[PDB]
Amino acid sequence: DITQGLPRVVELFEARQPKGVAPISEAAGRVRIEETEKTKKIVVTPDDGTDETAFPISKRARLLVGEGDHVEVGQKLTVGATNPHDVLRILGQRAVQVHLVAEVQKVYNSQGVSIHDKHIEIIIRQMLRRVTIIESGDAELLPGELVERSKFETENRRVVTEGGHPASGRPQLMGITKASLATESW
Repeated sequence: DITQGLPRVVELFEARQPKGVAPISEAAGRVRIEETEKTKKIVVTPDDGTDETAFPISKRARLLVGEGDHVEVGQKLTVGATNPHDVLRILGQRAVQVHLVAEVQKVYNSQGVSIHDKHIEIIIRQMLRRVTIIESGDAELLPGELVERSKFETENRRVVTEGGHPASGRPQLMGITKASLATESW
């Protein structure tokens, strides 16, 4: 099911969706299982009382947490491989950095290969440079366009002075190919 060799590394560095994806909880609280004809669902009720979270999964996948248990904010709900995007969105930048470094180092340590972590950290830093705009504001940035963090910060710094509304963005993780082709030098 899961990739195990060089394809695993290629998948990790391309920020692709893993094969054996294992959904992770979005909010801590209570968990219940809803069995359906030709489909299964996990419903999570947060202690805050906000909206429920529904994770649909297939019959084959083996559950990891029983019904009515207590789940943490970053707790897996199934056996598989966590995807970088969800962990980033739910636990910030440091969590995804640690996750990517550890996952990349496991593959190499399996075959007894030694590499320092600064080499991996350089690439991981190059993968987390740009931010995606979700609020238009009045900073001359359209929603949904990726901008390097430096440009976005200097734009907001100019706007905040002698201006009211900044622009708000969200961190974005992109693979090596998309990051390399989206450069400033044609």
